[PDB]
Amino acid sequence: NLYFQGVQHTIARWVDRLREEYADAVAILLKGSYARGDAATWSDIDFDVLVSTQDVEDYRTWIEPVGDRLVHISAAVEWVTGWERDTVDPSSWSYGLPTQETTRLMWAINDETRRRLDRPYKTHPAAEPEVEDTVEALGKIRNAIARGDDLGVYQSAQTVAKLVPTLLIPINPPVTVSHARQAIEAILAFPRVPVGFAADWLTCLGLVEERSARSTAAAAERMVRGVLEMLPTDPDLLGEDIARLMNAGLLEKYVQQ
Amino acid sequence: LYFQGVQHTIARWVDRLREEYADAVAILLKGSYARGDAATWSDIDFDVLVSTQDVEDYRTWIEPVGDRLVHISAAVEWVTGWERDTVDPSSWSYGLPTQETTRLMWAINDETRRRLDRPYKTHPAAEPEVEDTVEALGKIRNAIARGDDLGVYQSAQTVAKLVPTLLIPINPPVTVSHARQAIEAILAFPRVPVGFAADWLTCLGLVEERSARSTAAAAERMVRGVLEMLPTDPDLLGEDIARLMNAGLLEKYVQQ
Ligand SMILES: NC[C@H]1O[C@H](O[C@H]2[C@H](O)[C@@H](O[C@H]3O[C@H](CO)[C@@H](O)[C@H](N)[C@H]3O)[C@H](N)C[C@@H]2N)[C@H](N)C[C@@H]1O
Ligand SMILES: NC[C@H]1O[C@H](O[C@H]2[C@H](O)[C@@H](O[C@H]3O[C@H](CO)[C@@H](O)[C@H](N)[C@H]3O)[C@H](N)C[C@@H]2N)[C@H](N)C[C@@H]1O
Ligand SMILES: [Cl-]
Ligand SMILES: [Cl-]
Ligand SMILES: [Cl-]
Ligand SMILES: [Cl-]
Ligand SMILES: [Cl-]
Ligand SMILES: [Cl-]
Ligand SMILES: [Cl-]
Ligand SMILES: [Cl-]
Ligand SMILES: [Cl-]
Ligand SMILES: [Cl-]
Ligand SMILES: [Cl-]
Ligand SMILES: [Cl-]
Ligand SMILES: [Cl-]
Ligand SMILES: [Cl-]
Ligand SMILES: [Cl-]
Ligand SMILES: [Cl-]
Ligand SMILES: [Cl-]
Repeated sequence: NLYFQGVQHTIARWVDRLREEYADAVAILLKGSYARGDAATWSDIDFDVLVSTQDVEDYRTWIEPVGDRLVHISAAVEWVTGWERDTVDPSSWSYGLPTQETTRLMWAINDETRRRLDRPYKTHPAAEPEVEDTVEALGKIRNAIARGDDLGVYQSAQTVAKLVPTLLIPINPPVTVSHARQAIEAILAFPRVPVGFAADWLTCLGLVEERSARSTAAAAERMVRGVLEMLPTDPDLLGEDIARLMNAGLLEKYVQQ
Repeated sequence: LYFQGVQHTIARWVDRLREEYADAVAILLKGSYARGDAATWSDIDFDVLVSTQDVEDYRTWIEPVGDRLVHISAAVEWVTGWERDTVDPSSWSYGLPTQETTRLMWAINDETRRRLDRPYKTHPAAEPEVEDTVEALGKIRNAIARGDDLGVYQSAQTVAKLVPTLLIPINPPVTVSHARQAIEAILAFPRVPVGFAADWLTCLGLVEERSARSTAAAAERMVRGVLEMLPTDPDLLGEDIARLMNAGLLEKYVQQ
C-alpha cells in the first residue's frame, strides 16, 4: 500500500510533464480507477489531455517504474471542443445505460476553462430502445436452433442480452454508472424486470459457468416475451411503426406464430 | 413454398417503397435474402437511399406471406452519407474487414444505377488495440484477486473482442459478410497462438462450461501468446506501443 502513494506521486508528476509536452493544452483531467479512488494492483493511470488544436485525436502510453513495480500510464489527447461535445453521445461500454464518466480536473490554462471543466464527471445519455433488433436477434436464435448451430445460438443470445437493457431503462428508476463492471451491477439490480431476469440475462450474455443451446434459447424466449409485455406503447420512445405494431397485436402475433 | 411468396413480396415492396418515398434514388436488398441464405425467421432487409440530406430513419412492417407473417424493415438514409460509410469498420465483425452484401433493386437513373449496382459495400479492418487488450487482462487480474467471477467473465470478453484486431495483420486477409461468419473466419485463422481456437470461445463466453479460473488462464495464455507474434511496427501498432515492446518494457509490465 506504499505502492499507492508512489502512484499518487506519479500522477502529480505526470500532470506537469503533460503540460510541458503539449503547448496547445488547455486542460488535464484524471480519469478511470484513480479518479474514482477504487484502483487496484493492475489499474492503469488514465489521463485526458484536452488541446486547442482542432481534430486532434491521439493516444499515448507509458510504462514507468514505481518502486519495485511498473505502472501503465495512458493519455488520450483530444480537441477540447470535440471532447465536450461527445457528452451527447451514449457510451459504448454501458449496455446502453446513461453514464457518469468520472473526471478530476488536474490543471486548466485559465479561470474560465477551469470553471467550465471542473466537474465530477462528463455525462452521456441512455442509448435508445431497440425493439426491432431485439426481435431479430431472437429470430436468429430460432434459426440457429433449427439448424443445430449451438455457437450461433450463443452468439445471437448475446445480441439479445446486449439490447434488452435499452428496453428496460425507460421503465426503471433513473440510474447512471461510471464504468463497465458497474453497468452489470445496475442492470442486475433493476427493480422492474420480467420473471427470471438475473439468471437469464447472464446466461444470454454468456457470463455463466454452465449453459446449453436449449437453456440459452429458453432464457431469451422468456426475456423477450416478458419484456415486450412490460413496455409502454409510446411511438416517440419506441418508434412509430413499432408502437403501432404492438398496439395492433401484430408484433405479438409475429413472435408467437 | 413460403420462400417463393417471399420473393414475390420483395418485388412488391420495392414498388411500394418507391411510391412512398418520392425523394428516393435507390432501393437495395440487404442481409439474408440478398445472400440467398435466409431461413424461417429471417427478415426482409431494405436500404432506401434518399436525396434528402441528413435523413436517418428506420421503418418496420409485419406482413402476411400466405399462412405466415414476415418481418420487413427499411433503413432510410441520405444517399451520400450511406456512400461515405465505407471508411469505418463494421461494429459486428470483431474488427474484421467486411463486405456488406448489397443487391440493388431499383435506381432512379442510369448514372445512379451504375454508381450503386455493386455486389457489396466494404468496410476496413479495425486497427490493432494492444493497449486495451493489456488493460483488460489487468482488469481480469484485479477481478480474480477480489473473487469477482462476473468481472473476470466480463473483462475476458473484452480481451476476446480485441484479440482479432491483433491477429489480422499476421494472418492472410479475410472479409466476412455477416456476424456469424465473423466467428467462423476468426476460428479459421491459420497463424494463432497455442490454444487459440478453444480459448477464444471460452473468453468470449460462447461455451458450455468454464470457470473464472479456467477463463483467466485462457486469457493469460492468449495475451502472452499473441503479443510475441506481433511485429513491433510503429505504423501498425502506434509509436509508443511499438517502442515499448521493442524495449521489452510491455512484456516486463505484463509479467511482473
Ligand atoms: N478501452 C478503455 C480505454 O478507452 C479509451 O482509450 C482507448 C481508445 O478508445 C482507443 O481508440 C479506439 O476507440 C476510439 C473511440 O471509439 C476510436 O476513435 C479509435 N479510432 C479507436 O481505436 C485507443 N486505440 C486506445 C485507448 N486506450 C480511454 N481513453 C481509456 C480507457 O481505459
Ligand atoms: N442490427 C442489425 C440491423 O442493423 C441495422 O438496422 C437497425 C439500426 O442499426 C438501428 O439503429 C441503431 O444503429 C445505428 C447505427 O449505429 C445508429 O445510428 C442508431 N441511432 C441506432 O439506434 C435501428 N434503431 C434499428 C434498425 N433495425 C440494419 N439497417 C438492419 C440490420 O438488420
Ligand atoms: Cl476503468
Ligand atoms: Cl437519459
Ligand atoms: Cl440481429
Ligand atoms: Cl456479450
Ligand atoms: Cl448489439
Ligand atoms: Cl470496469
Ligand atoms: Cl460494481
Ligand atoms: Cl399495423
Ligand atoms: Cl407486443
Ligand atoms: Cl443477417
Ligand atoms: Cl433465400
Ligand atoms: Cl466492388
Ligand atoms: Cl462479447
Ligand atoms: Cl471491446
Ligand atoms: Cl448473422
Ligand atoms: Cl464456425
Ligand atoms: Cl511484448
